[PDB]
Amino acid sequence: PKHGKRYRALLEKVDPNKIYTIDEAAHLVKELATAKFDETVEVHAKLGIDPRRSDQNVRGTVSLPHGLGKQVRVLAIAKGEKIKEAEEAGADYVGGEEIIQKILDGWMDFDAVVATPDVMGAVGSKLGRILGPRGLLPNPKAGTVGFNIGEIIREIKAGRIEFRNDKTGAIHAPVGKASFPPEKLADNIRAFIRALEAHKPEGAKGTFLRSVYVTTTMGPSVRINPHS
RNA sequence: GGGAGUGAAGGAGGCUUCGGCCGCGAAACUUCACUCCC
Ligand SMILES: [K+]
Repeated sequence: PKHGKRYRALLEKVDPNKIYTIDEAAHLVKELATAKFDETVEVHAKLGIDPRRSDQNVRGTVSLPHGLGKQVRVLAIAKGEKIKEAEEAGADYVGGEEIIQKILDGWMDFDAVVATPDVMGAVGSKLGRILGPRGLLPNPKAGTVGFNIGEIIREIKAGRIEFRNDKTGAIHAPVGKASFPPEKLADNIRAFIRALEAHKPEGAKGTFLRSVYVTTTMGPSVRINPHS
């Protein structure tokens, strides 16, 4: 694909035949994140599973040791004293079904959204099609839906991430910012990798982490050894 | 070796001959995968 000079340059910096260590990679990050903003670091792993087999779906969440160095605007749809509990946990905008029409008018000033199970009827059906493209819709297996809404909200704002393999058997997640210190990123990179392994399916066949990579928003990639 | 599509992820910037072009919509761009084609 037609690349820019900025990127053609980044290519000369990494060796595609070399399997870098989690730490070597963590040091390249700075030298690759040359876009005109604080690029995000990410890890991509091709998983030894059968995406078609519902029970071999790698899906979960995990807390990162050094956050995502990113501010997360969480919205909280709720019912009862739960509202008070959400406001307490630290959500940016708390509310009830009313939020539903507010969003149907064009309000998308949030990054995340959580909700108590008892509002999901209205939230599910109504906000379903408008929130669906951005992957904003609250879900139980996503960790976005729970009565312990303050704990869920507390967690997100602390740099907790989600991860679900895609239909091709690959899984991806952000693990920090290019501004992070080399080793902080590394702690974060091992964290996510360990999260994946603790979610290896029972009937999963063969080598689980077939490959694992490190990259930034606009830079190239470097294959790493998951156990470094 | 190159041209593309599809999925997921990251993403508010990306490219430029400096004329502007593209993107902040799912959409630019980039990554890992699933295919098509030359
Ligand atoms: K990328």
